[PDB]
Amino acid sequence: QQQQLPAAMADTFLEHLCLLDIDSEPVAARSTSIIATIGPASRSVERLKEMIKAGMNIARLNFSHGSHEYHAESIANVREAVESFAGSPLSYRPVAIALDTKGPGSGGLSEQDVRDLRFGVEHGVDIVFASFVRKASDVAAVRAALGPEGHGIKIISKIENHEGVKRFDEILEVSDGIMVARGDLGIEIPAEKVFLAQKMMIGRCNLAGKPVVCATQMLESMITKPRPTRAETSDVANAVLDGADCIMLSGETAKGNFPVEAVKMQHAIAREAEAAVYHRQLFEELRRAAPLSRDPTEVTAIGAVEAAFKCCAAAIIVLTTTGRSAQLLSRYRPRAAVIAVTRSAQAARQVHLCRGVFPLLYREPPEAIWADDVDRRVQFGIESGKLRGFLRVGDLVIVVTGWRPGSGYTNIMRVLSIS
Amino acid sequence: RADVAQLTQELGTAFFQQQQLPAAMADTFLEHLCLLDIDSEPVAARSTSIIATIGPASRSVERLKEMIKAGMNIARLNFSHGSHEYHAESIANVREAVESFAGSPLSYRPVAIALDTKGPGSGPGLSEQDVRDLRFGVEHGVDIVFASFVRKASDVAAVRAALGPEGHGIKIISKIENHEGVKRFDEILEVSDGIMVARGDLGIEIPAEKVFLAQKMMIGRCNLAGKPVVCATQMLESMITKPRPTRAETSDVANAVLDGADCIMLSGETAKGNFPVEAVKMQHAIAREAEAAVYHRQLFEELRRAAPLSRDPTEVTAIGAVEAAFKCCAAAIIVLTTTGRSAQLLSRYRPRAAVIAVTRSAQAARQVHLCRGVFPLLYREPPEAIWADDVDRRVQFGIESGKLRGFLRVGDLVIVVTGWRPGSGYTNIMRVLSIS
Amino acid sequence: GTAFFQQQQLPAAMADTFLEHLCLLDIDSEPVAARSTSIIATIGPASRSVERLKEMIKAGMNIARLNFSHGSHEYHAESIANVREAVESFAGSPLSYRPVAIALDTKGPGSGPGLSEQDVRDLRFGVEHGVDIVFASFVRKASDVAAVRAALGPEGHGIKIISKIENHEGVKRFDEILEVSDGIMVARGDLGIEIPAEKVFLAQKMMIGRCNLAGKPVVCATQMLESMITKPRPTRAETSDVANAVLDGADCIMLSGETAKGNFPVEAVKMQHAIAREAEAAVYHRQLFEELRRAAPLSRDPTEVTAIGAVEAAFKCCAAAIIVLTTTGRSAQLLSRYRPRAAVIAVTRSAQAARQVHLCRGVFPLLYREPPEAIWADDVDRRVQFGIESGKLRGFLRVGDLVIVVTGWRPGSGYTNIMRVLSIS
Amino acid sequence: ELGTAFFQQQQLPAAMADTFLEHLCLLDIDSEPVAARSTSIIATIGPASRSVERLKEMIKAGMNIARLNFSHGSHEYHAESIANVREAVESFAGSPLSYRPVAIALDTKGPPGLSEQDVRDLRFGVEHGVDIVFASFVRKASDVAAVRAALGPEGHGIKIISKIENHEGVKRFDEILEVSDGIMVARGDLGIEIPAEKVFLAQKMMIGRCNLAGKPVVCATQMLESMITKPRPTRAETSDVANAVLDGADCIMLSGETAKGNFPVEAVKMQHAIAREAEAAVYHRQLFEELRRAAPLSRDPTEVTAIGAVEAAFKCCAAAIIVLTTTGRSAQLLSRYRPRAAVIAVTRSAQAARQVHLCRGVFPLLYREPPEAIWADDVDRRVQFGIESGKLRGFLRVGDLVIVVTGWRPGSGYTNIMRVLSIS
Ligand SMILES: O=C(O)C[C@H](NC(=O)[C@@H]1CCCN(S(=O)(=O)c2cc3c(c(O)c2O)C(=O)c2ccccc2C3=O)C1)C(=O)O
Ligand SMILES: O=C(O)C[C@H](NC(=O)[C@@H]1CCCN(S(=O)(=O)c2cc3c(c(O)c2O)C(=O)c2ccccc2C3=O)C1)C(=O)O
Ligand SMILES: O=P(O)(O)OC[C@H]1O[C@](O)(COP(=O)(O)O)[C@@H](O)[C@@H]1O
Ligand SMILES: O=P(O)(O)OC[C@H]1O[C@](O)(COP(=O)(O)O)[C@@H](O)[C@@H]1O
Ligand SMILES: O=P(O)(O)OC[C@H]1O[C@](O)(COP(=O)(O)O)[C@@H](O)[C@@H]1O
Ligand SMILES: O=P(O)(O)OC[C@H]1O[C@](O)(COP(=O)(O)O)[C@@H](O)[C@@H]1O
Ligand SMILES: O=C([O-])C(=O)[O-]
Ligand SMILES: O=C([O-])C(=O)[O-]
Ligand SMILES: O=C([O-])C(=O)[O-]
Ligand SMILES: O=C([O-])C(=O)[O-]
Ligand SMILES: [K+]
Ligand SMILES: [K+]
Ligand SMILES: [K+]
Ligand SMILES: [K+]
Ligand SMILES: [Mg+2]
Ligand SMILES: [Mg+2]
Ligand SMILES: [Mg+2]
Ligand SMILES: [Mg+2]
Repeated sequence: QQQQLPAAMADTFLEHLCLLDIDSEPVAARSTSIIATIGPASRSVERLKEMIKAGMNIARLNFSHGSHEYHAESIANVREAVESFAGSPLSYRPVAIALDTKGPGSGGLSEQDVRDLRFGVEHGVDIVFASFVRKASDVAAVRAALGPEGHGIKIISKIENHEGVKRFDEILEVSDGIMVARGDLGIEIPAEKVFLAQKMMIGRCNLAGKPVVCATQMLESMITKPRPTRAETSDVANAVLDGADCIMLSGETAKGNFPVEAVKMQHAIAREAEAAVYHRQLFEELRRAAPLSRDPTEVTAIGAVEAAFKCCAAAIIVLTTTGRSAQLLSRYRPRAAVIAVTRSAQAARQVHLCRGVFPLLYREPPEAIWADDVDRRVQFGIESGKLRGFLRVGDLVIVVTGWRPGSGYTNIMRVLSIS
Repeated sequence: RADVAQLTQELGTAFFQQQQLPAAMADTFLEHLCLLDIDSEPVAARSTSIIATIGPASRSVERLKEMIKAGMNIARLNFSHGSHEYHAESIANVREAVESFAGSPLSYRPVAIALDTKGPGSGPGLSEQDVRDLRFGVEHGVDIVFASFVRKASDVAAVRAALGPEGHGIKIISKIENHEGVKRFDEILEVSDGIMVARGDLGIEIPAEKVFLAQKMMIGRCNLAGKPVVCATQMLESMITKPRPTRAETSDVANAVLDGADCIMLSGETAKGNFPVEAVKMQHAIAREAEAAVYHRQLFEELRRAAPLSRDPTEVTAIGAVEAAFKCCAAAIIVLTTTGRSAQLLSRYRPRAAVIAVTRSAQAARQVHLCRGVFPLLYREPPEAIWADDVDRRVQFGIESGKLRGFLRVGDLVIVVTGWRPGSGYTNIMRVLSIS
Repeated sequence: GTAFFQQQQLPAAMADTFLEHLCLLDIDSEPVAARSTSIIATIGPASRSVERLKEMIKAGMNIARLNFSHGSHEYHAESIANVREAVESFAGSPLSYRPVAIALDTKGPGSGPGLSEQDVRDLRFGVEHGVDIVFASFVRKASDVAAVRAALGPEGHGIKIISKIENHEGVKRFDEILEVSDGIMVARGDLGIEIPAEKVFLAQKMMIGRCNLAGKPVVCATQMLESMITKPRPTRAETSDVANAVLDGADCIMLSGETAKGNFPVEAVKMQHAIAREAEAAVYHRQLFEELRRAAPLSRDPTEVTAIGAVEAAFKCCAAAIIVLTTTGRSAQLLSRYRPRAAVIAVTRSAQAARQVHLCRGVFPLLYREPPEAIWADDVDRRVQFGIESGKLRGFLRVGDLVIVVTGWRPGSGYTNIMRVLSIS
Repeated sequence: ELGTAFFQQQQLPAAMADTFLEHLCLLDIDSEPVAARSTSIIATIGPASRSVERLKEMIKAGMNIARLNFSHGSHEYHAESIANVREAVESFAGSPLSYRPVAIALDTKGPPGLSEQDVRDLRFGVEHGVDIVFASFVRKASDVAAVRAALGPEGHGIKIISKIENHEGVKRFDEILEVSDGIMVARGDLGIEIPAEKVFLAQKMMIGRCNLAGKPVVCATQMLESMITKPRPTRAETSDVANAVLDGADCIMLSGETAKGNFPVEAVKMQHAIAREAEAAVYHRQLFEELRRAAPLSRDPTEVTAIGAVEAAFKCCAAAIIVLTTTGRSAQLLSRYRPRAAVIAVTRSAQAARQVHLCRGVFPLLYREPPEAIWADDVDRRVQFGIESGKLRGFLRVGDLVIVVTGWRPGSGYTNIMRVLSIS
């Protein structure tokens, strides 16, 4: 069987490793998002279209380099390349725009960061990767600089030094997610300890149900060479096996000679690594560690993920306004793809931060009766699923909806047979 | 502590001290035993059904009303004794006592009627007396048949044939009473609705010191198959003459419930003993204590690992509903069911939450007592013009009855299990509702 | 051979879950191992004759309980003499001799706060007559155990004190009582009157689990085979109660009226023996050993470190037995706490230790009577050979079996530190 | 007692966790490694690492096995490299605290059958007393039988580590492992023969199967590749070394990093530093439980004693397991259970001392004293030699507990005793 299913049925982690097979082909869609840094090698609209097709989900703008005019042109080219595929709504792929700050240098929040954060809000960025976060008040300062119009922007705190690692719990508590920024971390702490910080932060983010990004030098040699080293493919695979929600490309896409090939390589590795995850242990541990809850979205999410594993569901289709119901399903790491149907273009972009969430932006005319409108969004999730290869006739899907309009009311799970 | 800290702040430390919840959160079975507490009071309604044999000591309508109030769920008629006229009178008295509570539909308790056959004796097949007794059962509308000395699958096919076309709905519980029945258990279970571990004859047919092995094996296999299993005979034997049982008898009842039995039975204790009502009360009190002492964490994990993957939406919905109920400490799972099957599939996962089964079928309401933790509510209202409105009314009946009976309080979370179209076999929906 | 793997519930033993272990239990899978749960029989008019006592020792009685709630000191001194005469009648065959402990069960405190004056006199009688164990009635707190220990005086330091938990206070103060006691008795008779009868199983399971965690003996007592006081065969609930006490983890099971005053004393001992043997094979060792290991704290005591290594080695090779040399019984007790499937054959020169180790599940005491060899290593080896020859005569061992041998580096108690894998020749 | 400081080091809070997820959450960059580095480092000897002075620095940095790649150079060139390795190793014989055996491994050029060049290179290996052969492109069991036959009448004690470098070797892995002494995951060729994105699956599978079989497994190629020209490795390279150790590799290897790069000693130091951190991060609670469950029951006393000794070592946090071995087999059977305690192997065989570097956590001590007339006295002198070397090296202190593994009679194959000793 395909997708490492013989290894998935093993009774121990050791026997699971023994049953991994190079001939067992991945079938599921790639779950881990790829963040590509936009720079001179990846700015053109033509190049960006190839990167979107290769698998890029989030475009990162590094505000340590370039100018506001330079980054505004990069953003416009990304949006032009993304919108060139809007003519086919059943296959359109949203792409998030993330702003990576310069940081505080030797100083609180720098004056350049205040200006760059204002630029981000004015240009409608979806995410901020806040550099050198060392305490909870650093996150509050970034949040205040985003102003009242930036309330919806996700703040991903970059842990880059000893203090950020030691104050991790307080930083995670007030952040939307974390970035393990291994470049600076490997200079701030002994290089041989970075893997411990990475594994600990990934484990704690998985426990909290918050996104974690593994970043820097994942495919470094691909800046000048067409193929990566054996250590680089292993590093990407191990970040996915560790539990990372996203993987990142920096120089490989910003300035390298093979930007599209680097995206394709991360895509190919992530797909193979996701099938090699030992879900039997992972799901059991995530389920046991997740606290008891009286929030109906939290209760519906665990019931839906348990139902999906019971029937080998091809997908969990969820309606979401903010992305929260999809995120609560994602935290249990289902093998079934989480297809998130939303009308919010921003939520569709932001939900790429959560592993295994495939956003579908709903642009069909509204139905007069709310129950009919919900049913047509579910049929849209199914038709997009069929066109993209997620679903076939005869598959079982789990459908997650709410009892009334508006965010916060998810409380229903349904088992549906396709066609 | 982090996995229960926010819910402990919300529900309070008193909530988490009751119903053996500190033992329930233990990481190993050994730690679970160490945390069992005689001061941790049971809160949940008693989920293991009590089968009481009706005889001279428990035949009067007034006595039967006391037995229904004490906890009797199934009335057993032993066709090894008495006559058809005698058993017909016992059935009529049971129905009169049961119907005396029908005036309040929100609190009415259905009681099943089970016929226990005499058996084949030295003969190889279905005896002539069994054919007549089975015909009597169909004519008197019995809900269940406890078939004596089942030794192979063809014995149950013979009982099924003798029930005729009008007895298709009657549940057949095969009694395993000898070495052959134990050895051919898998084939017998496959064609039966459930099993009875008939320890009286089993303890004479096989060495007495081996009966506990047969009991534990059959209970484990029935739990794995999701089929009811009854533990029977000499559970509270000394209560035939004494008002209080021995230490071995209370332990035996508690251990049958901990083994996984769906029902426990009283024979001479209710049929001829001096303390029939007290015997029912004692089984009720022990079963409530033992149900709270079940280590659900291991049981649910093992039922998931052992159960094969399923593409039946009723089965997929049932595991999702039970998982959701454990996540929020749901007070109940309300399920709409025509035949009892959706309630049975929830029951096989052994939820701690009560399974309140709302049905229009009076027979299904009586028969679901065979499944652990299923509380039947008989809905008597005529159908609404719009099917979705009729579904909603039945769910509200379950909620309002749940509040009236003490199962539910304002602020509780309940899991609601329904289907997408009318008729049996279409359960596919799970909803989380907050009680207001 | 394939026959080996069909016996002693070995298909159920290899199951991956407790549920599948239950599903694989087989009434045709015969027990092979020797019965490991000790039987305590209460002495009375039905079991006091020397000839009847010989039959009870052959049926499996390991501990004789003297109930000091009945009879004078003169009655109990005769009971002691008769027990010793019956036990010593088998001393002429040292390879088959079975030690039998004598336990004194006190009358209790009554309406008083703690140690009654009658208990002080009974305890002094126990020391003067050399009893091995005291079952202290109605223990409610740690100071009750200290009072029993003080009443035993300086000459009774070696006597084991088993605290009987018989009321709500003893259950609530269980941890402090267990800490100062050598073991516990779940006295279900009084417990079932002091607390609601439907809660006794919770107290029994909790106390057995905590004693197993602590590595201290626990006795399940009262009305286990009650109907056998007058009837030749027990009820279905009684056989199930005995089997479930063994499956719960009890080290000993007890008979009271069944052996003291009933008409079937020998048959009651035989019935407990037959049930315990079937129940011990049905224990799911895979989960039990895993949980005992995880719960047991780290240790720097070499006896404890050797014991866990020896039990792990025994499971790896399906050892027929673990033979241990012991002066006080402590090395055998530390092996027993890990619940090996292999029998723990304890070879000792101490007649008292040989009697007292019956409190520990799976310990088979052998009393070595030969004078010491001049070379200490030769004395150790002769004792190990005595364990092997006793084991072969009694059916524990055959040629070709593997056995784990546990010894120490110097004479005297407290120095066990060696484990060795030995092939039986 | 041990103190609270003891329980804060070597990731002991993460070691006590009840789940793998909790274990990851408790990993701490401030919890310092204390145990000696247990994963062996294989360094390829070439132009950048051939001189006696350079080899002395590589031995001090942590090199345990010297690899000679017969795909390059000549017999004369490799004979000079072997002589320089032996000269550098023997320069530390004057101090027990610095002397360390170093194995010599011959890596063949590769292949219808065994090539003429491989036959001659294998003969060169036997004549020069190599300890190990890394056999290139092993595709089936008969390839290993051909290498074994070419090792001739004198080289039957040489360990054959089969290099799995293509699709066929991966598919016929079980039959190859059965007849080999160990495996090398040769990722360079493997990443060209199969899709590059599948190499991690083959690596994890082969490591898991070798751990299950109790046979050494080497992770090789491009582990610290950028260190050929740069003084510090990339983030992906440090992670790759740490993950090979966490996967269960017995050895890690350096190729161009030591053979031709500008920083050979620094590459060895980097592998040493990462392996030490990664070994403390292994979740022993699950690993030991799974190795125990997957391993079949055994009636071999060495195997039964090994599991009892490893269980005893975990129970008391033993500083070391001292084992007397002539062939290395008793040390290998302890190593397969992955104890946290160091396995100090006392042997009179210089070849067994070099070869046990293939087994994770085995620290060989070569013993050269003349045999005592009373065998029990000869055994006691070797046990005390292991203890005094352990005290001198920092493994042991007075008051520590050690597990000692011996047999009941002389000769290899009789290990059946485990003892708990308090260090005095
Ligand atoms: O302290 C510093 O000076 C910088 C520091 N380190 C680095 O950025 C690394 C070293 C430099 C190269 N990069 S890179 O290749 O990933 C990279 C390069 C570029 C851009 C990036 O975003 C980017 O990540 C631009 O955006 C851009 C824009 C306009 C012109 C050129 C460029 C460009 O070359 C890695 C940091 O980010 O804090
Ligand atoms: O498929 C092949 O072509 C054969 C294959 N080679 C490679 O692919 C490797 C990758 C490129 C570089 N390395 S290297 O830097 O590690 C390497 C280089 C050299 C030596 C090595 O051992 C060695 O591994 C010498 O021993 C030596 C001796 C004398 C002169 C020069 C040298 C020398 O340069 C070799 C193999 O050896 O398996
Ligand atoms: O994931 P979120 O943000 O809570 O959104 C979930 C919400 O989406 C719905 O399914 C559909 O709501 P809308 O019709 O307003 O889009 C609600 O019933 C539910 O509360
Ligand atoms: O448990 P059963 O027998 O399958 O009945 C479940 C059925 O009950 C319902 O919830 C309601 O059906 P009715 O309206 O026919 O009573 C169905 O949607 C579902 O299929
Ligand atoms: O179990 P205990 O009382 O600690 O006795 C174990 C002792 O028995 C021995 O094996 C034999 O000692 P003796 O020769 O004194 O009987 C000692 O080596 C060991 O210390
Ligand atoms: O690991 P190996 O090669 O089997 O060697 C273990 C052998 O070493 C010993 O401990 C000591 O043997 P020698 O005195 O011959 O060295 C033997 O008793 C045991 O059989
Ligand atoms: O800023 C970053 O991404 C880093 O340092 O790794
Ligand atoms: O028939 C019965 O119920 C029995 O034998 O137990
Ligand atoms: O004293 C006892 O043995 C009792 O009360 O059970
Ligand atoms: O030969 C090797 O070492 C390789 O291919 O990795
Ligand atoms: K930046
Ligand atoms: K009958
Ligand atoms: K008494
Ligand atoms: K080579
Ligand atoms: Mg940085
Ligand atoms: Mg019968
Ligand atoms: Mg009493
Ligand atoms: Mg190669």
